[PDB]
Amino acid sequence: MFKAVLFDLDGVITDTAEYHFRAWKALAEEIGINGVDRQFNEQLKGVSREDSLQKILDLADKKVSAEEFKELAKRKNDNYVKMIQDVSPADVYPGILQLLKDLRSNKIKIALASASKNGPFLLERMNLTGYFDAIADPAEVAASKPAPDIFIAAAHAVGVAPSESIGLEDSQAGIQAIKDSGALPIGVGRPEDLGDDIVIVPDTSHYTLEFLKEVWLQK
Ligand code: ALF
Ligand SMILES: [Mg+2]
Repeated sequence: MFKAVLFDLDGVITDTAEYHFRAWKALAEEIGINGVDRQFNEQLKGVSREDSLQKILDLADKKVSAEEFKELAKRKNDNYVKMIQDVSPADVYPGILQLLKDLRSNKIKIALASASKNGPFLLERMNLTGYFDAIADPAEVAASKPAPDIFIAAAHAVGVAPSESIGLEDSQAGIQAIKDSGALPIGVGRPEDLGDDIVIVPDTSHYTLEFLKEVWLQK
């Protein structure tokens, strides 16, 4: 049986994406750039903060110094951090708390394998800290998803090899990272985004211990 489950955070445990969207809206409003709506936000999907900022400046063909650029990125992050103070246990996705409990009671290791710089904070706000054996620090990995570094770090932190683990992800790039770590991926979302060579569930309520066992055995 698998010995560990390696969890991505956004789109698996909870959604941060709305707070991000709203942080950018506020920044855009503050600096007087029209066009930062939900539709435009699609183009900020898994895009870095600096690249996202660039797309926003591009809406008004605005040019800035390196220092102004840096300051604007900082302000968006300040907004974001402010907005996430109200994350609560009610923002835990469906199925996830029960999975954590079942994994822990079956002595299966639990690790966070997220690029969120606010991982420990958000887990604490959702009252989930006690279930985690480890959080792989994204500041300490050389390369982000689709590189496997973060999943490898996560597995190692709980005393296992990636090959003894399941990885849970909502992004193609994350799925690819899990593959390359040697862990077994189970995606959540649709095959359009994720690929169709891996097991995928439609939402997180399908992530149960029973289902993960099913998948592990058939592999
Ligand atoms: F929290 Al993620 F890819 F969604 F690191
Ligand atoms: Mg994700």
